[PDB]
Order: sequence, then C-alpha cells, then structure tokens
Amino acid sequence: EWQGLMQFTLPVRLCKEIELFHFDIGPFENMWPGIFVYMVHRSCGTSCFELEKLCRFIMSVKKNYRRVPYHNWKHAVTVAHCMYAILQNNHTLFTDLERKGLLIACLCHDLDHRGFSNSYLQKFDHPLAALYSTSTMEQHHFSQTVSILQLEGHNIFSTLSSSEYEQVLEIIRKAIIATDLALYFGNRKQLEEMYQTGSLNLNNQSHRDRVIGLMMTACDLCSVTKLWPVTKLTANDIYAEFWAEGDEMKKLGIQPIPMMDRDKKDEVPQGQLGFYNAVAIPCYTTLTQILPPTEPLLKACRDNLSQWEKVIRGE
Ligand SMILES: O=c1c(OCCN2CCn3c2nc2ccccc23)cn(CC2CC2)nc1-c1ccnn1-c1ccccc1
Ligand SMILES: [Mg+2]
Ligand SMILES: [Zn+2]
Repeated sequence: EWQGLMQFTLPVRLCKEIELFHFDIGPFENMWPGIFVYMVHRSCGTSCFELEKLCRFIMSVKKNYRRVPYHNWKHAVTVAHCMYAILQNNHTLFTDLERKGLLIACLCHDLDHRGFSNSYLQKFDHPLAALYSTSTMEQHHFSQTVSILQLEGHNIFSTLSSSEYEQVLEIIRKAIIATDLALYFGNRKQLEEMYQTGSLNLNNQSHRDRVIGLMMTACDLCSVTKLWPVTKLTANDIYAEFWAEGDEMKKLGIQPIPMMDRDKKDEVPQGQLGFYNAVAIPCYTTLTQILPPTEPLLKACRDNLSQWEKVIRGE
C-alpha cells in the first residue's frame, strides 16, 4: 500500500485545478493519499520529508480514520487541501516549519473520530471525557497523531532538531485544538478587535496562533466553500452524523436538539442559513480581512448561502 504511494504521480490535468480553493477531491478517492503527498512536496519541498517515512505515516493516518459518515478520511484530505490553498496564496507569511506542521495538523485534526461531539461524550461520561475534560475529541485527535508518529518508520520529523521538533508539535497541538468550534467564537472576536484597532501583529507569536486557529476553522468548515453540487452532498454527510448522535440519545429515551433530530429534517435549509450567517460568513470575512488572498473562500461561501436562501424560498 505505502510502497505504491511512493510510485504515485498526480495527473497533469489536475495540476492547475488543485491550486483552486473550490477544488473538490470527491471524484479522486484512490488519489487522496498521493494528492496529499503532492501538496506537501509543492508547499514544503521534496527535500522536506523522507519519502518512505511520509508514505507510511499517511497510510496509518488513513486507516485511523473510522468509517463514519462525515468525520472521515475524505474530510481529513479536504481540510488538508484548503490549508494547502491558503498557504499557496500567502507564500511569504508562513515559516518553513509552520507549513509542514499545518498540513500534517489538518490531515490528523480529526484522527479516530467516532462521529460524536464533545457534548455527547461529556454528557454520557465517555472515557475520553473522563480523560480530556474540555476539547475532548481534539485532544484525542492530537493524542492519536503523536501515537502514529511514535510508530517505527513513521517519525517524519526525525530530521529536525530537538528544538524544531518541540516547536512543530506545539504548532500541530494548537492547530488541532483550535479546530474545536467552541473555541472559534472567542478567537474570531479577539482577531476582529485587533483588526479594527490595528493592533494585529504577525510578529507576535500569540497573534500568529490566533490567525492559524482561524485558518484551521476555515479549512475545517471549507465544505461551505465548494461549488453548490459538492456543498449540498457534503451537507448530507454532516447531518447523517448529527442524526446518528441524536439516534443514540433517542435510544436512552432522551430527546435530542432539533439539529440532531432526524424528525426535524425539514428545517435543515434554515439550519444551514443560520449557521452560514452566525458562523461561516464571519469566519471567512475575518480571514479575508487578515489574509486578502483567501477572498475566494468568502465569495464561495456567499454563493452557497444564497443557494440555501433559494432552497428556503423554493427556487
Ligand atoms: O453544517 C454545520 C451545522 O449545521 C447545523 C446548523 N443547524 C443549527 C440548528 N439546526 C441546524 N440544522 C438544523 C436542522 C433542523 C433543526 C435545527 C437545525 C452546524 N455546525 C456546528 C455544529 C455544532 C457543531 N457545523 C456545521 C459544519 C459545516 C461544515 N462543517 N461543519 C461541522 C463542523 C463541526 C462538526 C460537524 C460539522
Ligand atoms: Mg473535529
Ligand atoms: Zn474537522
């Protein structure tokens, strides 16, 4: 498997398309691992990682994604692609160390997801909630990443100094934890404050950390930035997972919230429209302000918002 990954070369017809923000990995399933390799080589360089070690890692990350409806291997690579697209359009702003870290972080950010939110795990006293009190899945996601790296021949960061090793793991850690949506709101609030006051400074490390976290949220939610046919289909996978969690609450004789209730299916468009307005639009708006080149993400999100409006209005 990993041996065949080393031999892979991306088709020429996709060389330009992959650079686009709205690129869908959808039709190219068996290429997803190589697509990641491609993005790493172009963004970090071919001399960045040992090829064999990188291929082992990717395949192990792959297998450690469960067959859940949404929080799966496809979502891992999709997010990793948005990160690539963001990094490619802001080539100067991010350090060599940040580029490696972020692409890996995105690929691993949902490692071994079960399809349950943190709320579910904490409410029903799951062992992971017993372990990680806050940002439950996210800490497990990072924990799984460290485990995969500590496997033999999987340590891709072995050619980096002890100091560079502890830096990149912290970059990954902060970035995976930043994918907790609960933390996004506070983060985006502070960022807008710093923008309008003009106190945003990318020399300041904690300001870098905030921007990266927003980038994470942006890359994580990037299903709302694809062409409508793709966005719509992915919305199905998201709700399939929401409802399965709701079903597990129903099995205990507990009514879930309408979002996780499949008997409330009809309100999905209005649910999306609100989510777009409250969460997605402000996310990409603030990101576009911070990184003008990422503007095609906001634009695409605007387009899907109006599609949802048309769904509600019946058009
Ligand atoms: O699509 C999303 C979404 O839709 C729900 C909209 N709502 C609100 C009330 N309500 C809705 N549908 C309803 C239908 C009926 C009734 C009330 C309803 C909500 N959330 C946030 C979720 C709480 C973690 N995230 C995404 C999203 C977009 C892209 N990735 N991604 C994501 C992020 C993290 C985790 C999973 C998915
Ligand atoms: Mg997650
Ligand atoms: Zn995610």
